[PDB]
Amino acid sequence: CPLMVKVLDAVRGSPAINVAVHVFRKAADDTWEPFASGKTSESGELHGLTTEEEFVEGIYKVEIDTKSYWKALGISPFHEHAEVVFTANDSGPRRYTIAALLSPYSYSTTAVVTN
Amino acid sequence: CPLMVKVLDAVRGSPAINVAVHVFRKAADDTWEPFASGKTSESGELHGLTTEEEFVEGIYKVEIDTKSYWKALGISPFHEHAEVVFTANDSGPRRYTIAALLSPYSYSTTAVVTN
Amino acid sequence: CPLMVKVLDAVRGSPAINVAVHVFRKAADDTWEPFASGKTSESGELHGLTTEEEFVEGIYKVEIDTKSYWKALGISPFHEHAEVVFTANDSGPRRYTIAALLSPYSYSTTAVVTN
Amino acid sequence: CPLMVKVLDAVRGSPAINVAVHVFRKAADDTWEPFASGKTSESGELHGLTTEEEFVEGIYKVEIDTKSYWKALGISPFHEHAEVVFTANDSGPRRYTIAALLSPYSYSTTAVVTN
Ligand SMILES: CCc1oc2ccccc2c1C(=O)c1cc(Br)c(O)c(Br)c1
Ligand SMILES: CCc1oc2ccccc2c1C(=O)c1cc(Br)c(O)c(Br)c1
Repeated sequence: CPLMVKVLDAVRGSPAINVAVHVFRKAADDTWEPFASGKTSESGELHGLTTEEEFVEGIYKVEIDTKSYWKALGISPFHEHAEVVFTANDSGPRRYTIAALLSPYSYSTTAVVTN
Repeated sequence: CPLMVKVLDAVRGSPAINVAVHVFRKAADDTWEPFASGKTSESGELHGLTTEEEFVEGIYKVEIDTKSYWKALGISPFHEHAEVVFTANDSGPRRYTIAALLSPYSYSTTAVVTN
Repeated sequence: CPLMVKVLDAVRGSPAINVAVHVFRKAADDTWEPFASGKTSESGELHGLTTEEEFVEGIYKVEIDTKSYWKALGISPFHEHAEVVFTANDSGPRRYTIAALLSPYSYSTTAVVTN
Repeated sequence: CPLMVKVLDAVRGSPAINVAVHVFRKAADDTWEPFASGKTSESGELHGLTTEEEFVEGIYKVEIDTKSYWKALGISPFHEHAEVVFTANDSGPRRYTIAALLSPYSYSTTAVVTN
């Protein structure tokens, strides 16, 4: 709801299905603590990672496990994963879509922030 | 010198070699007239398309023959070609690099304008 | 329904709203004939361009009017527009999403093809 | 020589100049140890990060300080930084270029691996 992840495959022209996504939040002791995780659906989307109540101000890292995605397709990719690090909700609650477009040696990521 | 084209391959993580590139300039009657062409080098670059004397202000189209590139690699592509259409202006910087990053179902293009 | 266009703004992190989109289909006389047009919604999406009945096999060009989008925002962009040229429905009907991500000197486009 | 970083600006259509770049190598205990760093040149490039002798197989992280880059331009950014994580392998080609294309709410990264 407040945080959604969408992943596309630039080789097949398709949603990237069953991609593992791990979200971390930076803690007071400046360490990365686990916040939420899931896998993308048949539409390439991952909903329900968190709630408005739990998604407080902070620095978040969305790690998209691109290497295991490509390896499951029989491809040896370049990157270990795609990491998206950003401050969230510093100006009040927002809704964030973190999108990634994947190729074996390249990826792009963008944020769509609304409300 | 005033206009360079660089093409990269996001699947192989390499320069895109031997890619045909056609440049057109818009004529008075809204027709695309051929201006310059070539094939990318082993570095993925196409130099020597034009000269300062010939590269006047105008609307230019750079067509990158991506479909034939992917077919030569045995890879099934989406686009017929990649087309980059832009106005060249003399008050902005006067070296133009048109770069493209290719995947089978996606491409990105950027302009690097210097000096 | 069979053809959707989605446009995002990489500067604001938002849908690109009210972007003009023109679709052409290559005719027998190898000319570009108008096929459909519209403008993106508040979600950055353009639905209803065509129907299954009208969206026959062919070579299509989706022209996204990026220059007028940026100029309306007070920015002088590099490109005249973004052009996406592809063969559609050659293996039977498909559903096509043509997506574009816009910056003043760069754009990316990808195709999501389903069914 | 074996590792180069290049950073481009998609808003201005220019090299991204004076961008801080930090490279880390994964240690035995899963900690990121500092490996090399620098700032991009006027061409947007960072050369001389390492030598062939020092750049052994391993997992590397390239952190590009995009937030400070956008702040210096008076532009409001989304990401804290851009992070590129990859394994270097000796049997693949042995020159690595890590390239990044930056917008305020989006970035793309690709690897160009040659020789
Ligand atoms: C080796 C990578 C690279 O080499 C260059 C040489 C001259 C000018 C630009 C570049 C360049 C980048 O443009 C680049 C990075 C990404 Br990510 C792209 O999606 C596109 Br398109 C271009
Ligand atoms: C909200 C982001 C989003 O919305 C979609 C709706 C339908 C199909 C694809 C997408 C999509 C993408 O992941 C996307 C991501 C990047 Br990065 C791009 O450069 C481009 Br272009 C598209």
